[PDB]
Amino acid sequence: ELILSEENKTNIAVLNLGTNDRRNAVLILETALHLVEKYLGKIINTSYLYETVPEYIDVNYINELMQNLEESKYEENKELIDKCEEYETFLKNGKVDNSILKEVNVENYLLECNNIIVKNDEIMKNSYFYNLTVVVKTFVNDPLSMLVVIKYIEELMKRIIDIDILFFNDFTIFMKNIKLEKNMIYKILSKYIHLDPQEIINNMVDNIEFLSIPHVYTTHRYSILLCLNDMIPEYKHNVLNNTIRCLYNKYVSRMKEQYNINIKENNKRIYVLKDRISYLKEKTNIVGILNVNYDSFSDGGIFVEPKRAVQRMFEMINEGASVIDIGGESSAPFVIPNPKISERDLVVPVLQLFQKEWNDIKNKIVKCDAKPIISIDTINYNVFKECVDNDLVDILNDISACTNNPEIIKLLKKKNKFYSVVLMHKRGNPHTMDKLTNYDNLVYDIKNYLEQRLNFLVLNGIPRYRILFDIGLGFAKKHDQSIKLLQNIHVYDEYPLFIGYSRKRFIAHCMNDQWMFQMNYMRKDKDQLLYQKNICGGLAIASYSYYKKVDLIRVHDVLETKSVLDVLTKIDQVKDPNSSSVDKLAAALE
Amino acid sequence: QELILSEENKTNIAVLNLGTNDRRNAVLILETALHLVEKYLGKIINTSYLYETVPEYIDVNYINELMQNLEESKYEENKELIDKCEEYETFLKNGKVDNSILKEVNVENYLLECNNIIVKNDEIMKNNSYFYNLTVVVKTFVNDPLSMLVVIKYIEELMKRIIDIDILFFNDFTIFMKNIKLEKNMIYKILSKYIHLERDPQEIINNMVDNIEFLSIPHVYTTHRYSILLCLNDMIPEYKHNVLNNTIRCLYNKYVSRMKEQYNINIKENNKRIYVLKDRISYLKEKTNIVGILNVNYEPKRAVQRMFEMINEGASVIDIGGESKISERDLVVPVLQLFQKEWNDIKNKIVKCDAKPIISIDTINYNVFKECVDNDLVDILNDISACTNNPEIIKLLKKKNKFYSVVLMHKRGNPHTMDKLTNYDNLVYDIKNYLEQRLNFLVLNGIPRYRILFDIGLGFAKKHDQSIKLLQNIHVYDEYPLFIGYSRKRFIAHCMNKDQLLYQKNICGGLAIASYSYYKKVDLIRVHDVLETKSVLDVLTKIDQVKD
Ligand SMILES: Nc1ncnc2c1ncn2[C@@H]1O[C@H](COP(=O)(O)OP(=O)(O)OP(=O)(O)O)[C@@H](O)[C@H]1O
Ligand SMILES: Nc1ncnc2c1ncn2[C@@H]1O[C@H](COP(=O)(O)O)[C@@H](O)[C@H]1O
Ligand SMILES: [Ca+2]
Ligand SMILES: [Mg+2]
Ligand SMILES: [Mg+2]
Repeated sequence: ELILSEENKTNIAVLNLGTNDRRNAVLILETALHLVEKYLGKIINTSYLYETVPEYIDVNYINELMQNLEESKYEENKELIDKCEEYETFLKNGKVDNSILKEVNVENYLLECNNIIVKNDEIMKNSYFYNLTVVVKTFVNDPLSMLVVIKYIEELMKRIIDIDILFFNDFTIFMKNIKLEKNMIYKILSKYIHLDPQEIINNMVDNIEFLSIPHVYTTHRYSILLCLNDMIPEYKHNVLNNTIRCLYNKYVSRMKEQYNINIKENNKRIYVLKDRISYLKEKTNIVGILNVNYDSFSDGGIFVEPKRAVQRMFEMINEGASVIDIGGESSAPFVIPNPKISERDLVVPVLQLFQKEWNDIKNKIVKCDAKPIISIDTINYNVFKECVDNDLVDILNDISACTNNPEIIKLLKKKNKFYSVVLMHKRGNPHTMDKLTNYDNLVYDIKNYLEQRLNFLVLNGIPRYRILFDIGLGFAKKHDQSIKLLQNIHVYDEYPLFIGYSRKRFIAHCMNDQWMFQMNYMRKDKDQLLYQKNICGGLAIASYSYYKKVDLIRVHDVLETKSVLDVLTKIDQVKDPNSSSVDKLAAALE
Repeated sequence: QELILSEENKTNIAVLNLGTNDRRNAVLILETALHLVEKYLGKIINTSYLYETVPEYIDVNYINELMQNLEESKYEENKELIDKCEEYETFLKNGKVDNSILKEVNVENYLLECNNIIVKNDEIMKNNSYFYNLTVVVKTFVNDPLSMLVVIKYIEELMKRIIDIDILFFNDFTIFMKNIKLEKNMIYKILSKYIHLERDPQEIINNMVDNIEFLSIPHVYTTHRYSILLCLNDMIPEYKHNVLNNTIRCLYNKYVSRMKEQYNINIKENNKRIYVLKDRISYLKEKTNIVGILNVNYEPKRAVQRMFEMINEGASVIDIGGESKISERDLVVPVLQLFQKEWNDIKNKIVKCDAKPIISIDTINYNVFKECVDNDLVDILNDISACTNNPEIIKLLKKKNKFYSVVLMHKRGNPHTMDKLTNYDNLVYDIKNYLEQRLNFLVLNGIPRYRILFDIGLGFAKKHDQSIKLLQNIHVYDEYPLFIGYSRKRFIAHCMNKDQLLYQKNICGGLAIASYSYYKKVDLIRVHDVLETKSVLDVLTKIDQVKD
């Protein structure tokens, strides 16, 4: 057929990825993402991950499968891109080539989809879901060939994974009765892959019964609209009454007006720090600060002490940190800048020792749940690479928001493995930043900036749910501006949020004059009071952060922060949510 | 004489309004008014909160010298505690009392003559700042409202825009006398029935002749000014006089929603509830004050150093206790004496008079408080038994001129039985009702409602989850001046998942409760760690402050 014509083509597909395994959602779904990157094209958009309920309310397999992967007949191009013309035109939505497969008209499509909806409704009369959408700049020719490959991808992994096609360019397709020859399937597969591997094919004939573009359930299932609203809010297919955002909002409002259900509440947005699910805005996590320079040189010393540094790492884990943020800068520890020690030499030994010391005192199989996520405050591609290659780190914390070296973004993807990234807003360096303070609209300039970085990383296949925002308190902000940023923190209610107020100069600015600091050298009695005040002022920001549902706070003082967060969590922990009005009523009757 | 100066002594119920213009001395003006009322009219058996009021559309050393040279009342003062007042119960019902000696009018005529006063005064105000308001119930020995108005006007002249006292009610009576002309010597004769006359009495009696033109019971504006209804709602919400549509509460509620419906303004916004710690106005729910804990155990000199440290670290109030073998007296009195010496020795800055902390004494011992009060050493009684241990202590909350404030805390048992007395049918409301009952008892005994502070007593006869539950439900006190002490208590540790470690976690858990208290607008918090608490409160205050 025209299906097999070897003239190279660039198509835009939109996929849905589903699983119901809570514990392994991330590994399952990220495995599927990578086989889609490998066997289909380039991932150029992702939604958040979502824990979904229906609208009314086995692992070692994978790790071994990655070695025995059949090669693609197309080479995957890791190169960074700034835009993508085909995607820009898919959104317009401008003139593309005619569909290879036969297209149905709007009316017939709708009727065919409605049939499937009512027929499946009757069957269900005779669960937690984990959902994610993706956009693929695809080299595959047509929706059906893609479905054949999708089916193969599924079978390589096998209800553990369900991959659907939601859109494929601007086409409207309904194909009724699909009889596929095991030899026609092979020719499609061999068109894209360097090919028992026959039982796989035999399973597929039964599987592809029909084909629907857009997918049947596209506007009917909230979870799909929910995902598509992150990626392509303004998009309008010929088959839909309105744009994706407009459809999504109507669903939310109608569910509210007609059934008195808040559909948002049952359908949770997820971010991923490492390998497990985190529910957006459901926990304030403590990130422990380990500054190697401060640990070593601030008392007057001239040598790095990796042991002392690793002692502090364990002290933080015990004090209640979930994440450790480790950083160094290239510094000259003598009077003359004559000899100096590199960032690599500051951070990698400490990371190496921590990893060694972890694998020892872990003697029981049980103490591995207690393993902190590891974040590295670096803008250096080489530092990050050695960390990632020797499995020393989980998260890139990039205070330039990946603008120092955008190639650092390539190191956030391996094959199977994805790493998470913090992007922070700043201007200049520590020497210049205090003067770089003019903003046309402080709150929204920083937000738009961070949003643009996200769009860039998302365009290059960094999964949306792995990107965290940091407003960079104290970095090119006057003290009143750091305060204004906190005042307007709600502006990040849709996003994973990572902040760092700890011990910054704007805290002292909140005090009018009208032991929590462990001393490195002897400061005066008057300076000790000021440090107490600052760490306490910080604990006030922890409280504020707690109530504002900030996802991650970066602190020097873990024990103190944890104490605060434990007490606020307890106060919020209520057994019976209406017992307040029930007890009140009982008193009124008494 | 005419049965107006009838020799028979009766007991009537009067409801008064007390108003002033001056914010700075409001408390003093009004409490001087209060004391003269206790002196000259009968017994105060109820009071409203103090209120800051904006009208419906959109120096003081004289007083201190006045209080020395007051004519004695011919009627007697009785400080014994009462449990009930039948005359007052009769007024509330409203059951049968003696016939009004003053000619009454019917509902129809009263309403006409009121509207008439309204329209004539609406016209002069159309031909043309802040008010401080308080109401009281007096069980009076004065025979009739006109006599009462005569004595009221004497009080007003003694104090002389400064003070304005009105009769809101006087039993069940309805009275509208249109043209009052009173002889100079009839005024003397009324005043002489109630007050042992002979300073400069002849000339003030001249002033009063001009002053009484008419008499309206109920007062013309009773139902027509928000500030009057606001006050009365505190005291007598279920009261229904013959001349009113419904009860005071209903009349209050209907005035509130009417301002919302017809004008889109929350009337509550510019009409603020006040409580008083020492001598100044505090706006309810507008500041979380820090109370520094001074626990005395053994040196006076070191303790007084700790006090000065706390003042500088930002404590508004110091709360001193010895009672948690030298006596409680011997622990706390010398410290408080030394403090007051040391404070007076630094008169090197004459302008620090409002830099002085309010002093609170944690005691249930009458003898200790008696010595504190006699020697002007304290401002506030912090009674952890809510004055149930020795209710005679309530007598010490009034000197002639002066009123003292009081914290009423809830507990059960003593420090050794406490932990076992933990059963409650309805924890949050049991404690609330208990504190309301205690408040009702002091208010009945003439303690200003606005000087009474509530403490849920965290950790006293509460399991840890109960202490938490009390915090979770702190909103229950949104109407009340609230004082809480969580600091270093055992339940803080209950929230968490080498020995200076637990000490740290406790202080920091305390700082979490400081944050919560701030957002829940708790009026006073009792802490060991003043600097730390102040740092939290300053930061949270900055974040809340939007300036343009
Ligand atoms: N129940 C009452 N209490 C006090 N004064 C009254 C009463 N009924 C009538 N009056 C008269 O109202 C007149 C005005 O009194 P004044 O201006 O001193 O205070 P007021 O107007 O009663 O106070 P407010 O402005 O709060 O109503 C006086 O001549 C007084 O005799
Ligand atoms: N756009 C589409 N994407 C994925 N599957 C589809 C689509 N249109 C039709 N199908 C069919 O839907 C059926 C049910 O799929 P599943 O629910 O994954 O078992 C299969 O027979 C698919 O061939
Ligand atoms: Ca009296
Ligand atoms: Mg499917
Ligand atoms: Mg008056």
